[PDB]
Amino acid sequence: DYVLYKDATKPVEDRVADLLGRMTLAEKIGQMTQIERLVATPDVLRDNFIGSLLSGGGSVPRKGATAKEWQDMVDGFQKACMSTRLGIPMIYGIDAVHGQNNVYGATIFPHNVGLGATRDPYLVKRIGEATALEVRATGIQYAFAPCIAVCRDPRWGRCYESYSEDRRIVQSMTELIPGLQGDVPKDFTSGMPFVAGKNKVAACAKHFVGDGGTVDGINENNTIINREGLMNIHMPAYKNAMDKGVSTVMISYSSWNGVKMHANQDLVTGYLKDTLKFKGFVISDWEGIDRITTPAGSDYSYSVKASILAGLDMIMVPNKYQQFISILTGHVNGGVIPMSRIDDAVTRILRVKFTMGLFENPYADPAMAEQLGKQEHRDLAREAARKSLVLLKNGKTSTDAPLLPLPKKAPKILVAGSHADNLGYQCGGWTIEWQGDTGRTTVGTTILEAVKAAVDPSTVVVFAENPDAEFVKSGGFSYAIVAVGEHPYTETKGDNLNLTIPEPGLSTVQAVCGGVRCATVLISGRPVVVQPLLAASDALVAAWLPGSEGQGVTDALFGDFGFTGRLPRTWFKSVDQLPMNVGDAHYDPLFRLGYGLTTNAT
Ligand SMILES: *[C@@H]1O[C@H](CO)[C@@H](O[C@@H]2O[C@H](CO)[C@@H](O[C@@H]3O[C@H](CO[C@H]4O[C@H](CO)[C@@H](O)[C@H](O)[C@@H]4O[C@@H]4O[C@H](CO)[C@@H](O)[C@H](O)[C@H]4NC(C)=O)[C@@H](O)[C@H](O)[C@@H]3O[C@@H]3OC[C@@H](O)[C@H](O)[C@H]3O)[C@H](O)[C@H]2NC(C)=O)[C@H](O[C@@H]2O[C@@H](C)[C@@H](O)[C@@H](O)[C@@H]2O)[C@H]1NC(C)=O
Ligand SMILES: *[C@@H]1O[C@H](CO)[C@@H](O[C@@H]2O[C@H](CO)[C@@H](O[C@@H]3O[C@H](CO)[C@@H](O)[C@H](O)[C@@H]3O[C@@H]3OC[C@@H](O)[C@H](O)[C@H]3O)[C@H](O)[C@H]2NC(C)=O)[C@H](O[C@@H]2O[C@@H](C)[C@@H](O)[C@@H](O)[C@@H]2O)[C@H]1NC(C)=O
Ligand SMILES: *[C@@H]1O[C@H](CO)[C@@H](O[C@@H]2O[C@H](CO)[C@@H](O[C@@H]3O[C@H](CO)[C@@H](O)[C@H](O)[C@@H]3O)[C@H](O)[C@H]2NC(C)=O)[C@H](O)[C@H]1NC(C)=O
Ligand SMILES: OC[C@@H]1[C@@H](O)[C@H](O)[C@@H](O)c2nc(CNc3ccccc3)cn21
Repeated sequence: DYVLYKDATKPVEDRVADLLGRMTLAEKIGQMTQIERLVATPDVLRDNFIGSLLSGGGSVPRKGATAKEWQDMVDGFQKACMSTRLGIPMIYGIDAVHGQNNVYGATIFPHNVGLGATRDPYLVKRIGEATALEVRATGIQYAFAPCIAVCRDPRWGRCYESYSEDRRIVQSMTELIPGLQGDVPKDFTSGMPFVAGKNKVAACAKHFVGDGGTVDGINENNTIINREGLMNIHMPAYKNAMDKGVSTVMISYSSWNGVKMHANQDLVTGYLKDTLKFKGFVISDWEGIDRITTPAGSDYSYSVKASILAGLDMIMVPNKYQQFISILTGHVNGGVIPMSRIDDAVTRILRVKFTMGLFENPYADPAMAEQLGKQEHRDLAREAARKSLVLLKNGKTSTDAPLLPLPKKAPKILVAGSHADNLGYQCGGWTIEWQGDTGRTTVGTTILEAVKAAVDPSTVVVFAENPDAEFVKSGGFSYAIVAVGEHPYTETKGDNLNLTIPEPGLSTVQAVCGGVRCATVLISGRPVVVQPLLAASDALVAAWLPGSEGQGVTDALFGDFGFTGRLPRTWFKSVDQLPMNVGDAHYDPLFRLGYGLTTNAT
């Protein structure tokens, strides 16, 4: 017989309907199952008809693996999936959230908070375009990005993953989506999924909804706000995402007024699917369904029932697939979950797969391997890092000479601080490892390396990680650049009620700035207690988490370009003010949202 779903010339909806009508319950539930590469084998993928795989943070084939190694791994998994009766290709997902960040040698872009500081949606679109290429360089077809959380309290460990506390800025930055996926056609229906083809990736608007609204910024906690507030702060960017054809949406671990997002039928089905007319697939977060219950995982049968009935389509299991499949099959066999619900979930998963061309190009393109870490992409990351920088102070007092820009020619200069020569620190979380890491973890340029690359050949550059006051005072330095701040963190590990930088940080700044005029570069995922740093410093720059391209920092420090970044968040006076956002009745910032000093290029 002619087999319609295998015919590339046929309309997506026709191909979807034709395939679905041929599938067994096992094949259907298989599609709904996403597993870690760590538990995947060819036999597992074939025998369970698995629909998707992912790499969680740090889930890599080998340390330092090449783009070709990634492609071969993904293709090996694909070969097993394509060998099933129906030959439905799997989709492979990864957190490419500031470049293809799990991958050695991948360009690492500034994290979202810094991108918000640029107020440049086209820049962010271009980052999406570069990121898609580097993801496809590794054979991967699906990025879990953008995070369109609106972080309302910087005590949250994921505040750096939010473009802004201002939903309007977050909405503007949804341009990442057509960068990753390609621009939607003129004739496009909001809520339909879209991916242009094999050189683009499926995107994921996350985490639905109100992940940035939790009490005290406690990660995965309760967002207590009325529907009006939910709809005017936390929801708007999802509509923009719909308009731009985002292929998938990931559900939040958080709760809204005490109801777990992973169990919320009203919002997932009633709003996202039925009101926004989202036609892509809805994916859980990692063990998200497990965490519906307290303790987590204490009634997995309930978890499966609650999440599938709420309207989730694909479950990021990610390990215990046999149990997931067994429980879901049982619920269907028992009449507890209707076939219509399974058919809806599979319709959505297949729609995204057919739409993106997965059935036509299930395997990697070896010619794309060379896209990884391309200099053109690094030049883009360098531009972004520079544009993200916010100048908070430039001259110890209002009558002082402006410190920045600094001269490239001077007899001797000092570069200092825990963050001056630490690539892992300047990248932050979601870089090589889930939580990020310390030291030379990938290919890049540290602040020290950037300084050495920028200055006149006659200028002697001295590095001291934590020099004492006497070393600085007696050193014969013209000026110092001192870089300090937060260590890398991700999710709950980043939750922080005090928001003061680790030591030595302030002590180093005080020692250096006490001995010579100094420019302090603050590396952080968020505003942190800054008055003491300000007091010691002649100039201070909030550099956020600028990524692999340290020359973005020096491009502004030495005046090749002027400072243009503006705060995308309120800078508080103290943590006891929190939460405190622009528009609040009590608004007493140290620096308001939108604050930023400027310089002109030399
Ligand atoms: C304000 O709140 C902050 C968050 O709540 C808090 O930071 C946390 O402090 C706790 C200690 O109570 C840390 O937990 C421990 O971490 C130890 C190792 O920590 C190092 O390595 C990790 C990465 O693995 C980094 O994230 C850390 O920053 C730290 O880095 C090291 O820091 C040194 C000092 O600056 C550097 O010289 C060094 O180079 C650097 N090394 C690296 C690799 O970067 C573990 O050994 C412990 O076992 C413990 O881990 C916890 O164990 C309990 C378990 O439940 C947790 O899951 C597990 O995390 C925690 O890492 C840290 N969180 C951060 C930084 O994100 C502030 O504490 C201050 O700063 C820290 C760095 C310490 O110096 C504290 O003494 C100090 O008080 C809070 N500040 C205030 C004012 O109270
Ligand atoms: C010395 O520095 C100052 C301060 O940075 C320069 O003036 C700024 O120039 C920017 C670029 O032209 C102006 O930004 C633009 O603003 C308009 C109107 O709002 C807007 O339509 C543009 O899109 C752009 O806004 C940016 O868009 C991209 C975003 O990423 C970014 O956040 C937005 O700012 C900016 O308003 C202006 N600031 C002020 C206070 O005047 C100045 O540049 C010189 O003057 C400006 C007015 C312009 O004629 C430039 O061509 C000119 O060089 C600079 N001086 C020199 C000589 O370099
Ligand atoms: C928002 O965060 C708070 C604070 O973490 C959460 O409350 C906490 O809930 C946990 C269980 O999820 C409690 O810990 C447990 O305690 C029992 C002993 O009674 C122990 O057997 C378990 O091993 C576990 O340690 C904890 O007591 C509780 N903390 C507080 C301060 O109430 C809350 O559930 C979160 N809300 C949401 C919606 O996620
Ligand atoms: O890495 C996959 C997802 C990621 O896309 C989400 O943005 C993020 O919320 C996320 N967190 C985890 C891991 N969470 C976890 C849960 C229970 C135990 C250990 C880790 C996985 N993921």
